[PDB]
Amino acid sequence: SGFRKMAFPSGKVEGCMVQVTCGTTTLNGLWLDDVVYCPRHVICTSEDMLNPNYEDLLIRKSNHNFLVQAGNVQLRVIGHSMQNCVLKLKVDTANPKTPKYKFVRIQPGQTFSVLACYNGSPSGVYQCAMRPNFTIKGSFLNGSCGSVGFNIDYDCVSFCYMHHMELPTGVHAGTDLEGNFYGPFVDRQTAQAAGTDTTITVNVLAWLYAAVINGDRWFLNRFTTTLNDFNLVAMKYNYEPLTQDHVDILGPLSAQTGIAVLDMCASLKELLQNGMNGRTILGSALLEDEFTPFDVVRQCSGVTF
Amino acid sequence: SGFRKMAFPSGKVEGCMVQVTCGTTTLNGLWLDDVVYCPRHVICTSEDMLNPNYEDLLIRKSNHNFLVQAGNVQLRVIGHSMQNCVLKLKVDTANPKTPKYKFVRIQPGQTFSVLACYNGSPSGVYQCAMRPNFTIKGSFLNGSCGSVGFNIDYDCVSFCYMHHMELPTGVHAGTDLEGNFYGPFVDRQTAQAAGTDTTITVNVLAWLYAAVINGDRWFLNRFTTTLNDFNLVAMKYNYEPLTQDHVDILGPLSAQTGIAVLDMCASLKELLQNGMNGRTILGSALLEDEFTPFDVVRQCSGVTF
Ligand SMILES: *[C@@](O)(C(=O)NCc1ccccn1)[C@@H](Cc1ccccc1)NC(=O)[C@H]1CCC(=O)N1Cc1ccccc1
Ligand SMILES: *[C@@](O)(C(=O)NCc1ccccn1)[C@@H](Cc1ccccc1)NC(=O)[C@H]1CCC(=O)N1Cc1ccccc1
Repeated sequence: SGFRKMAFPSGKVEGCMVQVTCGTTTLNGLWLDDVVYCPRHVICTSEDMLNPNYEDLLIRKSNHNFLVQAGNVQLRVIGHSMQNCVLKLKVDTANPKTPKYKFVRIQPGQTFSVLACYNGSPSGVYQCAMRPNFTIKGSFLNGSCGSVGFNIDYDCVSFCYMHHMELPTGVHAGTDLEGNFYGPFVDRQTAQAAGTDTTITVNVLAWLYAAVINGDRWFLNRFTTTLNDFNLVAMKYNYEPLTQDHVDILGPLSAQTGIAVLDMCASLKELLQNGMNGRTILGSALLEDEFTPFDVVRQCSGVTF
Repeated sequence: SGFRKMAFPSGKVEGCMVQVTCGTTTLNGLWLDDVVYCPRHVICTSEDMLNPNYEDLLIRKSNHNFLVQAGNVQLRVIGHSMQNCVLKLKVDTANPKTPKYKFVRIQPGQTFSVLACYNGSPSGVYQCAMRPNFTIKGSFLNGSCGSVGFNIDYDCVSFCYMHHMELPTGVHAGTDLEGNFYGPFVDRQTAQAAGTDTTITVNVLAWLYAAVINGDRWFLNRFTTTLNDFNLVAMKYNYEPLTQDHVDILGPLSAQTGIAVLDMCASLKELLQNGMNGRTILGSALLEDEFTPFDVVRQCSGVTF
């Protein structure tokens, strides 16, 4: 029993973190096989970040201008290339701790673990989600750039996020490991505003199933609804529309609890309209949207890695 | 910016987890140097757990009755002993991944990371606190016994918790690594009721400082108070009394924000009396009490390991 915001065990990723320095700029890199991946703005001064031309700045850089340190030992850089907003530094040594891995680009609503790092050293691990506006609500300080987000399937690490930027509103922007930003964000110190941070409806429903599995049941109501009716309410409350694809993904939790997905939608509709009335669900006074249906099944079934 | 329920990186602990089997009972063990630590009820059947005599059950056990498996390889057991509610299995191989470590017994209100494990394999990592009633609000399923809780100081893992029991109310009980239960709990399948789960006041104050550091300031009020006045309110709302020792521990956060500890107490007093009025602080609709003052300083300063 119990339900926690649970991260993946971080060991396989801890073994990949390095420090990358170019001139006076130091940040984190990810060392997999004989390549180190890091944000391309390692080549920028704070001044350069106001309006950088990355191709032009890279002409002034050679392999020996990139200092890579792994557990206080220097790696030899034998090539470098820019792919979108990341740099790939070829080193002469394969990381002996390289896990089985993939690079994936995740969809809004998908959760992942972050290993927040500074100077190539881990600070902490926490669970995030890709918000519908393609920001993440991380916990990051100066020097966190190059920290990564990931999921694990048994022994395989799927890297989905590298941290680049903090927006003026204190939310976070970054790339996949191919260097493509999530959302419209750019690696420039220019005012960049986020869109509406809508609530991830399928995740809220997953968490209400988690609540029922854990015996928190006060919010279960006498009503059902339809997708179209529910979605009129979702739109009013800045919830993402629910699709039949979302209903399909919730099938296993519906089967485990015997609560039809549209019945749970009707219970959520009443919570949105009535509020909590000072009550809690799984120790929260608000509806939690950073557990996916797969996260709930994983945590409620004790899947290991 | 941002503030997350952040766990310690789990790699150093992942390298210590093993599976222990005695007859038909399998659970998790912690392998440090040439000793494996596990709950003593590994020797019990489900039937035995209703009223076990551990000394009597242990007479029927030899070294070869304890099966220890580390990453799918068997360890040879060359001695065993019971210390309070844990077993210590001496093995013929020192764990090559043994980190620098200490065993500590924590106080109510102190936080730690849990590496939830099943069959000696990590499932996930999350942040907990020792509640004032000496329970923890974990996330644990059947087979989680022997999972551990820990803190890290740079390179040194301080183990503070081993998971044993789930109480009928779905909260968790366990021991330090010397096998002494936190609180009055026993390793027997008997109804055991927890005391009042009071709110950890010094931790709430720490988190309000975190909120101010992050620019969440709406709750800052025009008032101050005294320890005695504040504590009359704390008692009414099932908050732990605040001591001058707590005021002293909050000094660094007071200094960073320029908000006197008793001024922050007065702001908390008004929140308890007025409620949130549907507002949030650091994305929570309730006052969070599982960040210590040290946790807030660590997360807000980017301390690494
Ligand atoms: C890196 O881009 C970074 O950490 N970004 C993510 C981030 C930043 C703040 C909050 C949350 N997330 C990083 C690279 C860098 C640049 C120059 C020197 C060293 C490293 N950039 C920074 O840390 C930025 C961000 C804001 C800022 O003032 N700053 C420069 C800086 C660096 C070191 C000390 C103070 C200020
Ligand atoms: C172990 O004591 C344990 O996991 N306890 C912590 C816990 C349990 C449930 C929820 C949260 N935390 C563990 C040892 C054991 C005993 C027999 C066989 C294998 C392992 N005990 C159990 O898992 C207990 C707890 C409740 C229960 O029904 N059960 C026995 C069991 C074991 C395996 C499958 C089903 C049931």
